[PDB]
Amino acid sequence: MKLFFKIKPLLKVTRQEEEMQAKDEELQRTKERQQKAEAELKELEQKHT
Amino acid sequence: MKLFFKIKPLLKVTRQEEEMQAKDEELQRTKERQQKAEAELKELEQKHT
Repeated sequence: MKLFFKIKPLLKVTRQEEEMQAKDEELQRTKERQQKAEAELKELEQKHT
Repeated sequence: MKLFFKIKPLLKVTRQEEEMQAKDEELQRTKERQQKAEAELKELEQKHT
């Protein structure tokens, strides 16, 4: 029982995300990445010009 | 370190997102867009060089 105890925390979240939530989080991350990429691209284009 | 950098984002993120049916679709679209952006950026960088 002590074991379960120290261990009980490392557990989750992944399941919950899948049920939801996980997809939403992933989407958000992707969006952020895309935005960053776009910004970088714009900068690169300017530099190239 | 650059590697970790481009990569640091993909981390968390999914399966749930993909499933979401609407969410999943959105995620897929976002991913595609991101990929395209990345390709464009790479091309731009090469041109700049």
